[PDB]
Amino acid sequence: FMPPREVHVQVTHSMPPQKIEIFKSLDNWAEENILVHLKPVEKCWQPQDFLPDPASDGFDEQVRELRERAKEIPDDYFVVLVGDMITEEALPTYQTMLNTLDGVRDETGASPTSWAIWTRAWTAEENRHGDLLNKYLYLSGRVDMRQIEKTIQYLIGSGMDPRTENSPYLGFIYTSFQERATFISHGNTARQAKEHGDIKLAQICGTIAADEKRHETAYTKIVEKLFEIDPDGTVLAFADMMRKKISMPAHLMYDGRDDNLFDHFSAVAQRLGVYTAKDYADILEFLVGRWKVDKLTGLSAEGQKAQDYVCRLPPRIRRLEERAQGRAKEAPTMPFSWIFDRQVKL
Amino acid sequence: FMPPREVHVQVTHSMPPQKIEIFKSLDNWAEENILVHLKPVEKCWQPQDFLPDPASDGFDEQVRELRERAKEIPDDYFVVLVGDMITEEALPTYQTMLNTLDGVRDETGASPTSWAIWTRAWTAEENRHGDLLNKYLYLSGRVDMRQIEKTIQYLIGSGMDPRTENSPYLGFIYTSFQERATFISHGNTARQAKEHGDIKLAQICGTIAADEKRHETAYTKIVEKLFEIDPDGTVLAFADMMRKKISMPAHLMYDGRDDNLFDHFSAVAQRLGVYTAKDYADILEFLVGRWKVDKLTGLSAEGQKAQDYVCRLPPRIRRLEERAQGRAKEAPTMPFSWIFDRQVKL
Ligand SMILES: [Fe+3]
Ligand SMILES: [Fe+3]
Ligand SMILES: [Fe+3]
Ligand SMILES: [Fe+3]
Repeated sequence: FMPPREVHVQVTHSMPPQKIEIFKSLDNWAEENILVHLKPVEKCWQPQDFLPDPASDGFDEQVRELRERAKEIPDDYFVVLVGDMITEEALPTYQTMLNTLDGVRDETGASPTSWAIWTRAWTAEENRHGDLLNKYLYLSGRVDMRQIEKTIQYLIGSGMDPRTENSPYLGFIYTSFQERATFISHGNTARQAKEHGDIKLAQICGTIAADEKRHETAYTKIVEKLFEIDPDGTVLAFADMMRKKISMPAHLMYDGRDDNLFDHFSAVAQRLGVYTAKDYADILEFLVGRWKVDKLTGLSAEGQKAQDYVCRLPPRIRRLEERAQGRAKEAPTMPFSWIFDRQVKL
Repeated sequence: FMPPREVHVQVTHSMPPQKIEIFKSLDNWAEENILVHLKPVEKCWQPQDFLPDPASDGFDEQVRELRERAKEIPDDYFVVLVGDMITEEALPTYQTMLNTLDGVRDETGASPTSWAIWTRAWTAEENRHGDLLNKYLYLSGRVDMRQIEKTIQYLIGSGMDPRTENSPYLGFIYTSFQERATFISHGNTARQAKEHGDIKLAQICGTIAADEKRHETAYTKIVEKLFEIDPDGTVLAFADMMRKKISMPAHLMYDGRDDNLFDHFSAVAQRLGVYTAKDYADILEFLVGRWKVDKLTGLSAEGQKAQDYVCRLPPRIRRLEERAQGRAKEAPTMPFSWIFDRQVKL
């Protein structure tokens, strides 16, 4: 019962240690530009806002209506929803991620630096995403919570190496990409629910998506400033991450049965148009235009090579990674322990 | 709406940086002695084992029996249970905690060192504690989930400084203490539930308690070996933590209404005999005998002073911190947002 492992060599602290000073200098700047993208706790939605209310007389009927609706939502979509929920639930790993980063790490667990305040508060916001989807999937009766909980335990135990090498450059590019990815992901399931006429479930996915849009805005703004101060290193960091390919946070998924669980879950999300290879290319393309990589000047030869590589990649990937004649048609049906080994098309 | 902050100066990296080598050397030893205290994932219980089963025909009646029982469990006890659950849910902070420690930190998020494997797997085990208590409290109808979720968001945002100063010495003493504390805590609520005749809730707290006992065993064994290799530094580290006083992980608790929420929750736990000042002294006394501090020899003058201080403290605290004539009697009743501002004796 061995979960999959990272296949790449672990590289640590690739950012020159003096460049830490940059992020220490940017402390006040982060307070003024990044922290403002967090919603104050009093103003935030909570999972309870979107679930049957167990302290109301309407509890039983609300749970019943939730379940009646869940019967008309196909297994395909539950697999995706479950995979999205499990990814959210591995949260501890993601706080650890941010806290591996050299200039921005929380050194005590309650550090008053803007970066540490961001990290803690961002985590606190993400925590509600798992909570809400958890209780929704639980109440639905459509999924195998024991197997899902098992997957979650494996996933936190496996952790993840995003290949950011303790560099806030690589790291903040990585989270920029991921935040947009989950925005699209959750946004698509929201839109699809709004179409089976499940408004309450659309509200669940929509509210989570809107959190992710704020996070994306914040992280792209950090990288924006890194392109301002250090155009060379940031382009070289952007390019590095592209060459490696952005590996997803939950790629070591394992449920004790399926040795390729991430690929299989991803295939369903692909087929349903929740999150696709096309989406991957669209995100890279968006970040190129967002950070105005095309518009950068005064770069090193190595920087120019990196700049050119980044701008070329999305149309290249949009091609190279389009020819899914194999994946779309032939695709077999396979059991997912997350739904009691009921089967869905891959 | 400001949550409480840490009142003490943040001190970082007080362990001499060469002493990191000790923990790197102990990698194989940790694999052989510490890692063995983790239960393999297939063998672990999951929250679903202890909750109404939403994929069975018995769901509705199981949820109903849970709620009928919960009506007979007093508000006092729910306040404590809720505070215990919130403490568990702040989990990300505690993984961050372990990953501040100099010789034992996970440098990538998926490091194959024994320490990093411990940290990830321990986290994965703790994650089920919050999950289980969350869904239990949610289904009960007895508590205000929105205000609880709010408190959790503040708590993760606030984080915590356990004053371990990046030292695995201070840190592994700290977790040894906390693990025992939660064992007693969850164990006492188990025992009390077994007495209102709520066997299913007793099972919930009991299974969590039993996890904590394994964690305590593992952490006391690490400190045991630190006393073997470095008797001087370990006694100086033990004494340092005692002088500071062990501050609890959830001490910055805030729900947007009560500026002394931890004190108030703690008072209820004290009054109910769930976790007391006497428990605090008993734990220190246990760890003194467990690590055989009395039996240590060949120490520095500074070491001897620290050794003597540690042995003296528990009887001293058992006295000094017994005279709770004020707390026991006079104690007022106060609202807790966690139970819709219904009131309980402090
Ligand atoms: Fe999220
Ligand atoms: Fe996000
Ligand atoms: Fe726990
Ligand atoms: Fe524990």
